This record gives sequence, structure tokens and C-alpha cells, in this order.
Amino acid sequence: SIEWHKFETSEEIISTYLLDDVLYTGVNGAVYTFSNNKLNKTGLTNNNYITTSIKVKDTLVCGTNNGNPKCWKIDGSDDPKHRGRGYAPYQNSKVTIISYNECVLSDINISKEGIKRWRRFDGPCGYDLYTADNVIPKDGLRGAFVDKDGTYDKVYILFTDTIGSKRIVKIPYIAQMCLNDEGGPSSLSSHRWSTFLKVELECDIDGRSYRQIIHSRTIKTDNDTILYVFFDSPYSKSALCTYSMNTIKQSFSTSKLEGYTKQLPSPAPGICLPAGKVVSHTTFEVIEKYNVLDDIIKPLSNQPIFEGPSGVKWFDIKEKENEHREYRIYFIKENSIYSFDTKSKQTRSSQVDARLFSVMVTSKPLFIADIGIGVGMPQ
Ligand SMILES: *[C@@H]1O[C@H](CO)[C@@H](O)[C@H](O)[C@H]1NC(C)=O
Repeated sequence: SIEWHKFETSEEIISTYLLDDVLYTGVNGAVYTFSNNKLNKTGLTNNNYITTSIKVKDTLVCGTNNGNPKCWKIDGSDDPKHRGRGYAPYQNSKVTIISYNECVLSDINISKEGIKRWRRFDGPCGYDLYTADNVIPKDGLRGAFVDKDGTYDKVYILFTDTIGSKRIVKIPYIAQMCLNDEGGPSSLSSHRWSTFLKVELECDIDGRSYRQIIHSRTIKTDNDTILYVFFDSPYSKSALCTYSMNTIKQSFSTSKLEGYTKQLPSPAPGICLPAGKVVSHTTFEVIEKYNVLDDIIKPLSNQPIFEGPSGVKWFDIKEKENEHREYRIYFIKENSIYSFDTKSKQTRSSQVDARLFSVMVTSKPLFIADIGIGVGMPQ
């Protein structure tokens, strides 16, 4: 059964991150660490939703801080660099924030009710950048990660757009940009991404077409990186689809841009340029205007690896001990835990009293809940 490490009293789980194999659980007014089977606590200010623990011991923890976003170190001391804006939201709402090589990227508004953008903050990868108006959905993102596209680091983000007039439709995308992007070709555009492209994802089966992304992660294989994307639906089902990043990178490399029929500029939109090389005026104008590939990415096997119940909140993966390239996939709903074996294709489930926020695998599955940190599978 699950070994529960309980909070003194049930908490509002606001965020969960793994850093160097240590689990950081942000709540309202505190952050908890879990490792070596011990749950420890750093209390912080109250009315302070801890949305953010990132690497920049020296772990930066940030929260709404009663409506004035603020960051601390894990020991509760104030952050010497006075980070706040862009590191925690202005209220308890969903955020996407990541750091890679100490570079921080975030969709967190940097002013209250500001325009929703995906930003890189000033740092080791270059000065601050932001997406153009409406490039990112009002809803923000559902996933973000850094991955090499051959030679260069690119940032990939997932999100579901909402469009249409007579009919409101949802559209899932993955978008790519260069981690070290130097921005636009003129002073006015110099802090805008210059390499942003997006491509539609597909996750269909038997007429069911999944659109709302819940959560995602990647898995490295011998020759590829596999992107796992869990979708929800307003119906009674959810769905997990997988994608080849090689396939996705090829599409960004070779697809034409929707609505643009002239030969693409050179160098091409969306590729990374050596430090000191700036995007050309023509490429930037085209990419700003035509940021969507004329393509749609099909999942591996052309359908979901599996369908589950709607309302799945999170999932994670653990590669099977002796069956390599096989996995156990854990996923959760508010009050239930599920696992899918990729080899057998059997799904198991159990109901729990705990209100589950996420599942994160270290050497075992950790289930983070209102009641605390649960170690190991139940049933
Ligand atoms: C948690 O507390 C124990 C002492 O009870 C300590 O050994 C351990 O270092 C602490 N863990 C973290 C990550 O602070």
C-alpha cells in the first residue's frame, strides 16, 4: 500500500517540482521538501500560494505573497536578487515556469492582468524576450521543456488554443523557439522572439478528436525523444498520445508556413543562428506574420496509446526493470490512481481518500495530495 507522509493538517497543493531528486511541494504559505523518505518544511508568509520552485539548497521558491509576487531561498531567507514579477502569479492560478542552465522561461504575467506571453528572462541565454500579443492562449501553456534540435537548444511549449466564432473550437499545438534567440532585427522588435513557430498536434481515434492538453513530458530513447501528451475531453474520456520529436523537428525544418506561398526566406524561419548573428528583416517579417506550419503532427501508431476517464490531472512514467523500452504509466484523477503497462496494455486502478494533485516518479511513484506525500503504489 501507499506509505503516507502526512502534513499536520490537509494542505492546498499549489505546485510540485523535482530538483536533483528532491520533491518540492508548494502549498498556501509554505514549501515542503521530500527526499530520503523525509518530509521537511519551510514556513513562509501566509496567503501566499507557492507556485514555483526552480534551480538558478540554492533553490528559488516563489509565491503570490498576498498579491505581491516574491521569491525566497529554500531556507526562507529573502532572495538577494529580489525576484518576484514573472516568478509567481498575482493570484492562485496555473503557471508554466522552467529553468535550464540557469535561464528562466515563464508564462507568468509580469504585471497584474497583463497580456499573456511566453517570456525568457534576462540571463545566461540572453536578455529578456516575449511573445507577440495573442501568440499564447489567454489560458497559458500546458507544457514546456528544452531539447536539442541537432546542434542547438530549443524551447518547446505545449498549449491549447481556443478559436472560432459560430463554433468555439480547441486546437492543441507544440511550438518551438531557439533557447539563445537574440530577438528581433530592430530596436522596436529586439525583445521579441525571432524563431517562434507552432504546429498543430493530432490525437484522434474513431471519430473522437482530443484537443485539451492536460500535461506532458518526454522520454529519451536510443535514437529519439518521445513526447507524451495527455488530453482531456468534455465527454467521459481522456487520451494519452505519444509523438516523435524527430518527426516534430523535421516538420519545423521542412514544412511550409500556412498562408505563405513564396519561397521561404534564407536563412529560414525558425532555425537557430550563431551568437552574434541576427535574424534578417525578411525572415522576421515572414515568421511574425506566418508562425504556423502547414502541417499537423500525427501520433505514433496514429491513435492514442490508450484512453482513460476524463478529468485526469497528471501522469508520469517509469521504465520497466527488465523490459527495456517498456514502461509503467501512472496517472491520476482527484480521488483515484491508475497505471498502464505499455507491454501488457493492462490498466489498473484504485480509489483513495486523498485529494491528488500530481504523481512524480523518483525511484518510485510519489503521489502528492492534500494530506501529504504518498510513497509507492496502492491498489
Ligand atoms: C530533512 O530533515 C532531516 C533532519 O530531520 C535532515 O537530515 C535532512 O537533511 C532534511 N532534508 C532536507 C532536504 O532539508
